[PDB]
Amino acid sequence: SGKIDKILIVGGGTAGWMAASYLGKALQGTADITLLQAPDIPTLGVGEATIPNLQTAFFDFLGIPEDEWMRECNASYKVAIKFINWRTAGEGTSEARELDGGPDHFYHSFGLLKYHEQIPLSHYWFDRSYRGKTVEPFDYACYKEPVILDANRSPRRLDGSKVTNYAWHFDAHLVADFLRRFATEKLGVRHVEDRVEHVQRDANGNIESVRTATGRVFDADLFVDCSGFRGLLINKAMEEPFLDMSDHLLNDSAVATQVPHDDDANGVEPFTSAIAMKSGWTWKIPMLGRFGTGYVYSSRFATEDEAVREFCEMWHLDPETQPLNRIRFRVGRNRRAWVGNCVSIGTSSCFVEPLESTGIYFVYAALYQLVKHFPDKSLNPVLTARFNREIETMFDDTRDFIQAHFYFSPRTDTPFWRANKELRLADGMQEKIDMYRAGMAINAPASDDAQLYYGNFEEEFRNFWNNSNYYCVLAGLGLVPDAPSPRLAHMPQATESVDEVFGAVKDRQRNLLETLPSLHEFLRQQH
Amino acid sequence: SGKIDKILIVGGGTAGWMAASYLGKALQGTADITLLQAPDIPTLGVGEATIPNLQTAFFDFLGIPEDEWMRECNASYKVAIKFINWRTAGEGTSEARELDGGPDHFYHSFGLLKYHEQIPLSHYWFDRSYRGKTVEPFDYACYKEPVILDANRSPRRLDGSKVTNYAWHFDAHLVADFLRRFATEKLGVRHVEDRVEHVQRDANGNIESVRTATGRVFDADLFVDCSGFRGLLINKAMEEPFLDMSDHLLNDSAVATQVPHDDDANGVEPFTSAIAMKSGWTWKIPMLGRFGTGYVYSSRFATEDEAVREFCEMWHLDPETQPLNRIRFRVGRNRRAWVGNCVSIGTSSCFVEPLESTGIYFVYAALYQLVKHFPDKSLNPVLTARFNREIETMFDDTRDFIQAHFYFSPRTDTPFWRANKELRLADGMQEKIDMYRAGMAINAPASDDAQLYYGNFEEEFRNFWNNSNYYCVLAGLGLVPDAPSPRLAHMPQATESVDEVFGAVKDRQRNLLETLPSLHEFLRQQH
Ligand SMILES: Cc1cc2nc3c(=O)[nH]c(=O)nc-3n(C[C@H](O)[C@H](O)[C@H](O)COP(=O)(O)OP(=O)(O)OC[C@H]3O[C@@H](n4cnc5c(N)ncnc54)[C@H](O)[C@@H]3O)c2cc1C
Ligand SMILES: Nc1ncnc2c1ncn2[C@@H]1O[C@H](CO)[C@@H](O)[C@H]1O
Ligand SMILES: N[C@@H](Cc1c[nH]c2ccccc12)C(=O)O
Ligand SMILES: N[C@@H](Cc1c[nH]c2ccccc12)C(=O)O
Ligand SMILES: [Cl-]
Repeated sequence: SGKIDKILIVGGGTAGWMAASYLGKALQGTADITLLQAPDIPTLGVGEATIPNLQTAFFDFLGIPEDEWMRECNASYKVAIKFINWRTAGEGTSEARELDGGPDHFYHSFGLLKYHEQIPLSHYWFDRSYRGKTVEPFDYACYKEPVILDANRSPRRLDGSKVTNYAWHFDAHLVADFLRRFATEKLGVRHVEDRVEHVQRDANGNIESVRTATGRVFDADLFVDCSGFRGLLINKAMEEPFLDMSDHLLNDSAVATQVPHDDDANGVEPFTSAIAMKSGWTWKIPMLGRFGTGYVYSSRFATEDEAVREFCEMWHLDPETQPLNRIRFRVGRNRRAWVGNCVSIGTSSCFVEPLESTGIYFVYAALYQLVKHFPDKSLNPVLTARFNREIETMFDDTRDFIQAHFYFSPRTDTPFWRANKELRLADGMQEKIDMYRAGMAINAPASDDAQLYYGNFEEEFRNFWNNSNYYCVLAGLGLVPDAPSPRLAHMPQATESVDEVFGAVKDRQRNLLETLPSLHEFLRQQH
Repeated sequence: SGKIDKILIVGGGTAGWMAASYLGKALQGTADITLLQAPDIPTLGVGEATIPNLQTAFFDFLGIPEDEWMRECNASYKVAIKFINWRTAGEGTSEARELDGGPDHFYHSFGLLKYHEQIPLSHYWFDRSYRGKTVEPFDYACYKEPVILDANRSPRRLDGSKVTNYAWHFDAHLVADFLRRFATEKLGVRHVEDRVEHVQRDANGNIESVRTATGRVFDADLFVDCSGFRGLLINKAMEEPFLDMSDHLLNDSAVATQVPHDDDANGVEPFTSAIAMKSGWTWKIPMLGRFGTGYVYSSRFATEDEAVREFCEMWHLDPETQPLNRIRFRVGRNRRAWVGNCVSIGTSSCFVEPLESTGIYFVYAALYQLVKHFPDKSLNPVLTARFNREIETMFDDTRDFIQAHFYFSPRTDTPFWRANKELRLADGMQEKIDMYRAGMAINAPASDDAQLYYGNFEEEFRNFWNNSNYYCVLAGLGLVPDAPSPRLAHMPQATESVDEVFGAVKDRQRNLLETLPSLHEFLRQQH
């Protein structure tokens, strides 16, 4: 035995520099860490969207205040994903089509639905809706956010005070750079810029060393594969199978760019947009004076050329002239994330389309779990197996949630939208849908206190997709229960007094619409 | 087909009047509830021990102040279970044998272990123990309670202020009677004294009505089976299989009585005792001026006559003339707790020996789950299946935990203690043990805040047997990890600073021991 003394991280980029920073912090002064990465053709900054626990689980762990990193990474704010045109037929367009007297949009906001008499607000909304007491959409009824986001309001007042839960939009290249500087200058991580040419394994099949193009040899007790979709160590050297999951997710490709934006004329949207297309969907990630955008599509339904044309047409770009990243993804996860002394982190481990902003989350969630299940040199098999279980659940739950965005869309207008209805939901997901249709909450949060949830990683990891999230997406798409929760007919006092809860939301919608600065005004001050 | 209009509860006792009270409260004014019970030969009050969520999940739900019910039921206080003679060979005796320089006892107390730098105190204790920095037992190192329980201290100061988490000892008959008065007088529950003679089912297999010995016919939409081990409705009428769990639990019998106690001469113990015997264990449940006591034993290893002698000799009672309850238990659970329109609640549903004070908890836990999954007359099968899943798990996790008390005892002195080592642990339990031996937390609480835990039934129910409970019992019996958590060697600042955490336990131990009144002194004032 003996403790792990030496760690080698293969791969720079976002996953590698997060691994370096997180492990550098968690093990400070008790492990020697080297990061090895090949300088290679850089890509356009197409923007990344994130979730609130980035600050609480990751940057707060490193001891880095939000102000410091967000200014270094020219970050903007995200209060929701705005799902546009998921219910209406037609071409890929940036503009919401008309549906039932209003624009075809719904929001998936941060935070938790309020409990009223032990029951989530969603259930009272649906009861009122089903019985014809309201025609208001779920999101406008139950959340203060949709009204303020429509007006492009800031989540913070000019004095700094926070009025809602929020996360960040940034170019991931800037965060990687920031973290490289942090790990190397403050945590003692050694940075080697060289290309892996050969991986030597021992008779147990564990990694012994890595040899580079220059002939340099690096050994370690633990190897962290951050090599991206290649899986240099986990797939290639350790021969661990990748599990494709295109039986749940048709999308496997993207064409992506960055588009200049006049924030003075137009303001800045405090949300990511997920814009439904003919054969996939397009993201819009507003940053400072630019937005990142990418058409995520299914290569089985659109050629690369059709996707390039569709995408450029929507943003009025010239396909001959616009800088484009064309990407084919690996969709799914390794059979096992950690094998022997090789732990995969980032896209070497797993990947799903960025429909719910989970990419960066999967990196620091895995790093949290790695540290929790941290081995010594005997590599206790129970630690590895438990870590692998946490990763497979983290990923599979997300794969299911995302499939549900396509599966329950009402659209039948293209081969793509119809083909989605013909895939099967995983058993676990079918069960959640059955519960939802019976009027049950799905993974209701133990408390409705958002600070408990976003302030405690263990609490959020156990309840990652919660009832609020399922209702936003399912009810947004138009999937609703077969009938109201049977409980509510036995609670006349509760269904009466819930009216004040809805009034309270209406009050916050009105007062925040009147008092909040624009996101653009706040960003100018903040940066 | 419409809301449930009528509910018939079959069976009184504790489970039936809890069901009546809880449903009467939950559905007040929107369902007609009748409880049907035949008068039966009454038993000696042999005592019941409970857990803190009795007040917060049951009596607080009903609107009943702790002071009110406890004075009506002549209740005492419980701070822990004290396990006596589980590690040493010999006869069934009320006196602890010597082990390693002190008495053979350990405590399973209420509360949660403190987290230090994200890691439960248990892990720091074991690190120190393993490296020979301490020989102090786990319970004495990590809990303030053992010291004050050794001195029979009150959990409340004379001014009423609470210094620890605690629950109750009482004669269950007094609680059943208190609840009968409450439900009939405050909640409009109809009480009918009659004996079920016939259960009429329809062609869907649902119960239509029950006919009594007087010829009265009681119909309802939902039938609650609180008939006890007989399972009048769920087993006899609905023919639901009962799963015997004697491959995990050998104890199936008890002989029990009540002993007068002079509390002025001797004081009152603020704990349940669980006293290891040759072929089982004996409870001691202090009440006011008396204790309830019962030898739980395996009919495979002792005859009724033998258990009677061992039990009576322990307490110096005449086996020929002492009033005794001779009980054969039905150990295990139904394949399904709820079938068609018939829900089992209490021992008609499931039973395990009272080794961890779960019997009353299983009643209001299931009642909370019933209201959560409450049907209308269409009896949506998803509600029933999900309720059944929550009940299976609540029971099977308790079965597993209880089995571990016998399986990990070091005793080999009687056929009984040896035979327990020849049984298998369930897969899910073996997995927990594997994790524990690897130095992992088992079901670490999301938070170490006991108020959030005991004040939020969802939080507690999802994490019912937590890391604290596993360490009290496993480490108490002497099962410890193979090696310290490998994480800790990378945390030299945390393993240094945890000394203040152990020192604070020691300060609370000393200060509470010096300032607390006896349990008996507080009870005189309280009652
Ligand atoms: C289309 C797209 C959109 C996304 N959108 C979002 C989003 O909105 N929100 C979000 O949170 N996440 C998003 N993500 C996920 C996120 O971008 C990634 O997890 C992360 O930012 C980058 O992945 P990575 O670091 O694992 O891999 P990579 O960036 O591919 O890094 C690979 C590294 O490995 C090194 N390497 C490989 N082979 C060798 C070798 N032979 N020798 C030496 N070095 C080697 C490379 O040099 C490089 O340093 C998105 C991802 C994609 C693909
Ligand atoms: N045949 C029956 N009719 C009515 N109540 C019953 C019957 N059998 C058992 N019970 C009730 O179940 C409880 C036993 O724990 C008692 O209230 C008892 O009256
Ligand atoms: N637990 C996550 C769920 C989530 C992931 N991506 C999201 C995007 C929008 C809203 C919620 C989410 C959160 O509330 O942060
Ligand atoms: N979650 C329960 C666990 C428990 C059941 N029986 C116990 C007896 C003693 C201590 C804890 C328990 C509690 O803390 O109440
Ligand atoms: Cl993503």
